[PDB]
Amino acid sequence: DISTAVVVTTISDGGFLDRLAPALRDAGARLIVIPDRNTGPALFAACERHRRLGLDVVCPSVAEQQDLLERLAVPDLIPYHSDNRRNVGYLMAWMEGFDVIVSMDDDNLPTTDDFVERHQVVCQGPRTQPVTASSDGWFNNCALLEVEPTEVFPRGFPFHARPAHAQARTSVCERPADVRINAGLWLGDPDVDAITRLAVRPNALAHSGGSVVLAEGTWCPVNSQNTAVHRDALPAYYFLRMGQPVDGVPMERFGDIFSGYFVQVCAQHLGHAVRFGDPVVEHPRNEHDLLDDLHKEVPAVRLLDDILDHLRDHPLEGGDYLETYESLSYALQEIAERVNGRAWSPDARAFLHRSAHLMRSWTGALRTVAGT
Amino acid sequence: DISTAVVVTTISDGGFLDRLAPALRDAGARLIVIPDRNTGPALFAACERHRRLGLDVVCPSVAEQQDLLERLAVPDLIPYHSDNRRNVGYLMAWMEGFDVIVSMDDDNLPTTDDFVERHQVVCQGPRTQPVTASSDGWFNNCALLEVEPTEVFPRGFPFHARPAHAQARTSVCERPADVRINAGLWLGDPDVDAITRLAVRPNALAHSGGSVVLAEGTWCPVNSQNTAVHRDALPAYYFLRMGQPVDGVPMERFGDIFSGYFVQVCAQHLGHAVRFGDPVVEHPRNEHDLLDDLHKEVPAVRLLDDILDHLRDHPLEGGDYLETYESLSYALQEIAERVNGRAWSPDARAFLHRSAHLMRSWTGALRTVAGT
Amino acid sequence: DISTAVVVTTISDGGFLDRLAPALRDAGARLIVIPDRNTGPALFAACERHRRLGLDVVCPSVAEQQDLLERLAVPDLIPYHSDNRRNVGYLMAWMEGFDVIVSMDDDNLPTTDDFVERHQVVCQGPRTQPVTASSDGWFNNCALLEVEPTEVFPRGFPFHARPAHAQARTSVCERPADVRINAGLWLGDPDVDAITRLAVRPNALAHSGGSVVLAEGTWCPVNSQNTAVHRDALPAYYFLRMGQPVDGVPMERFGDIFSGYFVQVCAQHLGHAVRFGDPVVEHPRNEHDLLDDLHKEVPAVRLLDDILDHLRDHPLEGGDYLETYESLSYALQEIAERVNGRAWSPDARAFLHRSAHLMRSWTGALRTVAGT
Amino acid sequence: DISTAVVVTTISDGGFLDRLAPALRDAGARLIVIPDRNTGPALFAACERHRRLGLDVVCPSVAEQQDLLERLAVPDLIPYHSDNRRNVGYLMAWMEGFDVIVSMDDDNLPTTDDFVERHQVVCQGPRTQPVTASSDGWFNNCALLEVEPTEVFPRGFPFHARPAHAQARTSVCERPADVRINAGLWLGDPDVDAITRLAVRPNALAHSGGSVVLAEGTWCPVNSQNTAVHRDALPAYYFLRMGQPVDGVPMERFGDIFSGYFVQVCAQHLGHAVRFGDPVVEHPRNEHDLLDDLHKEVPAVRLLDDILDHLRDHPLEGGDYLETYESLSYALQEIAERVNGRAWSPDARAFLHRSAHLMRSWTGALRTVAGT
Ligand SMILES: Nc1nc2c(ncn2[C@@H]2O[C@H](COP(=O)(O)OP(=O)(O)O)[C@@H](O)[C@H]2O)c(=O)[nH]1
Ligand SMILES: Nc1nc2c(ncn2[C@@H]2O[C@H](COP(=O)(O)OP(=O)(O)O)[C@@H](O)[C@H]2O)c(=O)[nH]1
Ligand SMILES: Nc1nc2c(ncn2[C@@H]2O[C@H](COP(=O)(O)OP(=O)(O)O)[C@@H](O)[C@H]2O)c(=O)[nH]1
Ligand SMILES: Nc1nc2c(ncn2[C@@H]2O[C@H](COP(=O)(O)OP(=O)(O)O)[C@@H](O)[C@H]2O)c(=O)[nH]1
Ligand SMILES: [Mg+2]
Ligand SMILES: [Mg+2]
Ligand SMILES: [Mg+2]
Ligand SMILES: [Mg+2]
Ligand SMILES: [Mg+2]
Ligand SMILES: [Mg+2]
Ligand SMILES: [Mg+2]
Ligand SMILES: [Mg+2]
Ligand SMILES: [Mg+2]
Ligand SMILES: [Mg+2]
Ligand SMILES: [Mg+2]
Repeated sequence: DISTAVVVTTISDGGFLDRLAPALRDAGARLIVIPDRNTGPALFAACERHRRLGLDVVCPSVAEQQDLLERLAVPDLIPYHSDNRRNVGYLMAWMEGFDVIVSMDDDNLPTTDDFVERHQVVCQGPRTQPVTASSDGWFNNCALLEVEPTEVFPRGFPFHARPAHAQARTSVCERPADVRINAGLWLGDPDVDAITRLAVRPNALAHSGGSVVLAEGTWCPVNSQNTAVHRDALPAYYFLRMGQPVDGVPMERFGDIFSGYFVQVCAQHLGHAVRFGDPVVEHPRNEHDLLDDLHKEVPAVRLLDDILDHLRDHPLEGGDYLETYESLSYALQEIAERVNGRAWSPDARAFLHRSAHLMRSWTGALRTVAGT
Repeated sequence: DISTAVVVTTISDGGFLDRLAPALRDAGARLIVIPDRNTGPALFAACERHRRLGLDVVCPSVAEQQDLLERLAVPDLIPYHSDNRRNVGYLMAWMEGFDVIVSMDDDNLPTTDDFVERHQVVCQGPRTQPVTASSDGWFNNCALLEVEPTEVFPRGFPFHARPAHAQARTSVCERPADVRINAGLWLGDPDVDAITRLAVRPNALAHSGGSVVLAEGTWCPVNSQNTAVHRDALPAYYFLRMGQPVDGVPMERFGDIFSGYFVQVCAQHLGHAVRFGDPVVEHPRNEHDLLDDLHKEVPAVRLLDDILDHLRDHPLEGGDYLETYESLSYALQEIAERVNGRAWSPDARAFLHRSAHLMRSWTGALRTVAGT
Repeated sequence: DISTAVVVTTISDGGFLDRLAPALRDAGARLIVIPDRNTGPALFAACERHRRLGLDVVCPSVAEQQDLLERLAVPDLIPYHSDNRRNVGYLMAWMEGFDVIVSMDDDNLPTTDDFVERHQVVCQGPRTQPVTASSDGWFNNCALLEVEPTEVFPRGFPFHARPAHAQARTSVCERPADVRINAGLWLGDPDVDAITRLAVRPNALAHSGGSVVLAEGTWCPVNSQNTAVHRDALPAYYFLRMGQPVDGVPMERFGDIFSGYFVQVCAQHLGHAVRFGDPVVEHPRNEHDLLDDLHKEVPAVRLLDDILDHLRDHPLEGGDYLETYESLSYALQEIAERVNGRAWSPDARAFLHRSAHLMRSWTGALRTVAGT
Repeated sequence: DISTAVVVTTISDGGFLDRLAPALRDAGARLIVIPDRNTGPALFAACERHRRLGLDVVCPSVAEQQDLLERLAVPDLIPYHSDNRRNVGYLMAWMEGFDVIVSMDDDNLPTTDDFVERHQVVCQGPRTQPVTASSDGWFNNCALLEVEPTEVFPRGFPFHARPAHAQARTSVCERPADVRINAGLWLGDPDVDAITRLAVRPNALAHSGGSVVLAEGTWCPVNSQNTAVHRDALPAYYFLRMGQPVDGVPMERFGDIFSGYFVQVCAQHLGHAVRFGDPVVEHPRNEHDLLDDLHKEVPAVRLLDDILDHLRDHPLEGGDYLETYESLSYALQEIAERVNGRAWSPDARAFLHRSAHLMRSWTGALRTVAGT
């Protein structure tokens, strides 16, 4: 028996419920919708309507949310007017003992009846399994899709590695593997960065390449759009706070890029694995303000390659995801001071130090919950 | 006979002279090299050598240049440590009565023996010829090239027109046209923005499209890397001063994007035309830090769409290029106050205002030369 | 005989109308209150209350305001949510033909029944009279007041001249002078800059020193809080738009520091003079977050010394204030390119260029009224 | 025997040693001079000559310093081109077991022959002695001086407490106290902030009030210009790294305002005390870019009142200065997320988190020297 919770944060009126509730309803999944201060009241009605239609959906008011965060002594941890409020659902689903947490946006739509069943691969045991390795340490999950205009990389894929990646050796081998994170893919508008979207407005047409499980030492970015996490890894799945300036420019839109690398680094350290493939969602093409998305994403892009290079070198400690995550936060602070380059001004260094304190303030709430 | 001056600014040894002298020397072309402060002394030795071998090359000392500018009462117009120093070559070539000024980068190699002769297309006069018009006002000169990975747009091409551009209709009709700007294309690393370079890393394989002369009302960005300008249009070809911050971030790398749009706009006002196609140069793909290029171009890219929209609507006065350019400078200043959007903070608005003054200080310089 | 209009912008209740109204009503002077988008509607009640009670007050809506700025072709010249909207009062007052425009803040209250009559000193015409000069080119109007902790300088006084000022020689000659600006002083909280207020929180106990008329070449900042301008000078009294960044930090609180210097430099070019002294208002200590005031003024303060220096060496052209003001606006554009210092980054020079355009937009609006 | 080491970091020619070497040579004090990347080669000359006349002065090369910082595992702790290098002097003098470290600026000259001896008050122990308490929590050490124009506060004195401070009641009571920090005063140009120096340019003519020892809960800023620290307190005296932006603006010139408060807060936690009074140095008026000093200090000034207020409500832990300092670093991180106010942009909050990490890097290096 696998208890599953889907976490969404929305400032919509609740319409996404209509087409999203079926696959969760028929599967008996709980749906946590996290409203914000800028969430109009229609959302709450839409929930009680769908609860009446058989879906186990809850939707805690901001006042409820803040009460919980206040009792766990993390009152300022999670801002309002942010999709950071994600973290509230992660915490609630974990508090309540769910095995599988599925992180979604309110615009992603499952495309198959077995959406929940497939994300439950993260509840498989360890298995001798085909594992996918790349000579250069990276795997491009968009390679599993038919993408119309031209080949593309996912958002958060490092840039320095892209030119040579196509010449890298990809190998499949049977090894023991214990999947704890399932990153399901997306059709229509795929999770590419604002650079790529602006340059080729790609269209993901089909899921053609199956699924994969990345060998130790092979990484690919994991987003929070269509992603199952096993309850043991949830401590390392903290969605990072955006807004910190790099060279004076505030970063946005990369909170789940850090999180999807962090949970992934921790998992490998603990002998666990990340899977990419089904189930796939439908991500509609939002067509809003691509130049603004670029302006938001550039500060993080200017830092990520260096942060990812330094994480490889850095050995971690811990015997579960909380301890390893805490050790990681200290490593980021050592990296914040060791890294070098034009993007690394005082505010850019300081962004790491603040993020590390917020990561331990998060685990600290998980301990308070657990009496640790 | 038609007299031509190639203008190149550089901070290098002069080794580029070796593969660039042949075409110039055999045509009797003048090569103006603008050295900078951060320019080693090898270059000056390199020129004297090639001069001895027959190439009519000149290499005015920083001290020479600065005396010209003082004597013209524009001592602060042209910054140091910047490829803005092209402008001295432009001025020197104008001052000495050259018919055709070709703007180049020190790293662009001619690929044919009649390089100079082809750029003299700007010296044929008006005639009825095949003219190319687009239903959306834009032409994509990169479509005249076979580009390796996927279709691309040139640097400076507005972003709001890209998605729909493939659906515009293109017509070729016999109209009178007076070509005064010839933007030759590039094999290798084509002139795309940082966004496009990062996303697809395009390779320009061949110039298979022939040449086009853009109808009135159809525009395409014009760069300063492989571009001939008839001396009457030179006064509107001032390479814009970069470094003005947009919302805090200093813009760079777009001096010729504004200059190419400004000389085009003035040309069409005066009933002249821009040609795209041959002669072709090879542009070697030496990238280094693409992410820094991106950080530099984004501030200009955030304003350019709006600047272009207001330029389509803004009627200009003037009978020659100098009159029309000054009228454009005042138009930019009206636009600075009418435009609206998230990117148009006070420092973005003031950018246009200081550019406008710089533009008229340049034309004041040319006026002084011509009044004496 | 002499028509007088007072000009005040306010986001208040209209409460100040209370006690400000007497001195103006008995003198039958027009009071023009310019409300803003962020102003209360209680204000308009106050207005027509007094209009019954005998005071010729007129406080027009944002819409009438915008109607006029539209009919004068300057619909973007005066922003909202900013005391810059004084300028609407200046223009209306000029338009209607008042002889004497008195600029006030809504927290300054006359202290004598002759308030309007003392400000009318500006319609005396040329008459031989005592005139004061300082060998260093500066006069400290605060030395006309008794100030509580120690000696102070008015806001806008150049910092480089402060240490030596006590050793400058002051001299008085009787000579012909035509007073067109009357800058009356302040008791209670004197108009000092944020630096001074923070350091010594001065209190101006009395007006001990009588009045002075400054000789040509002798300057002192003039504010818009208790300052009478003669109709002919009002063209040059345009209140400068704040908000431009200097090194990324936007300036504020100095719109009238520039206008007071600009009207003054124009006046002296035309052979007119500035007076300081009676009538005295009371300015209540409303010290509201002095550190914020400091953070706002510092950008402007880092430029002003250099601006005043270059203004001394820049001779102007014009036969009236409009012409001279426009000549000034162009001098500033030269100065913006000639000056040097660490504060003179690209956005700080662009401040001068956008301001010059805004000043010529203001004179263009008045030309429109007059038929140039 | 009481061993004393004076620490100075300089970029000067070494001329200051003429007027400093006597009072220290006479006392057999060691003088540690920390040069920087940008220190002339003359300064090394000066040191060698001054040792030839008996001054035990040492001037370690930047290569020498960097070897020690690498061996302590802190190669990146202390930047170059910064008076932060002070810290190297503290570390060297603490390593060598000096009882008393006297932190100086290279332009602070002793006015008495008992300079060293007087600073040795820090090495007498606890005893019952006159102890000064203030009803408001603050003591203005400049009140011990005769100041020429008017009353002033020292650099780093909170701004909210200044208006009401003259109304505070001060008492002197016999109480046990243990003086571990001695802040000697300054004649000539007192240690004022840029605000004050610009406003009134104070001249400190005499030391008239004797010396005081502050009761628990009464604070006053302590600078690093003329300040003796006992051995045990040096771990808490790390001179804080400047350069972090507050709302885009880099803070500077306040490294010792923080250190002076951090050491003071640790001292009182440990039941130790701060002294103000003799001995006195002459601080010659330097007069250099005061508007730049102001631009540099304002960002720190915008945060300091809030930090101090939060420090009063934050209980610490530790049984020595290392432990108490590390405890303080963690309290700053909590404060960084609790404080509220306009200046508290993300970069300003992250400023505290990066500082705390550098504080713990500094204590870590001290622990490595001690094997603890
Ligand atoms: N709590 C909260 N959620 C938000 C906010 N803004 C966006 N979201 C949620 O974020 C998710 C998708 O965000 P979006 O901005 O549409 O990014 P895009 O699809 O990658 O371009 C959806 O679940 C939205 O409801 C906000 O201010 N507060
Ligand atoms: N005067 C001057 N020229 C420069 C400077 N930096 C680069 N250049 C020249 O600028 C032109 C192209 O520069 P590059 O950085 O190679 O960019 P790319 O045009 O995008 O390939 C070449 O002619 C260089 O010689 C500089 O600081 N001063
Ligand atoms: N129209 C308008 N007037 C304002 C605004 N803010 C302040 N004022 C006016 O500013 C005047 C007083 O100046 P203030 O900036 O408040 O402080 P002070 O310069 O230190 O005296 C009053 O007459 C207010 O009505 C605003 O947003 N819009
Ligand atoms: N190592 C180092 N020391 C510096 C630097 N700039 C100033 N100092 C030292 O700082 C001390 C005081 O410097 P000063 O410029 O006089 O600042 P002020 O007294 O606060 O106005 C002197 O001993 C200088 O030698 C620097 O870049 N590197
Ligand atoms: Mg989405
Ligand atoms: Mg598993
Ligand atoms: Mg993720
Ligand atoms: Mg190049
Ligand atoms: Mg032609
Ligand atoms: Mg050009
Ligand atoms: Mg006020
Ligand atoms: Mg008169
Ligand atoms: Mg004024
Ligand atoms: Mg000094
Ligand atoms: Mg100190």
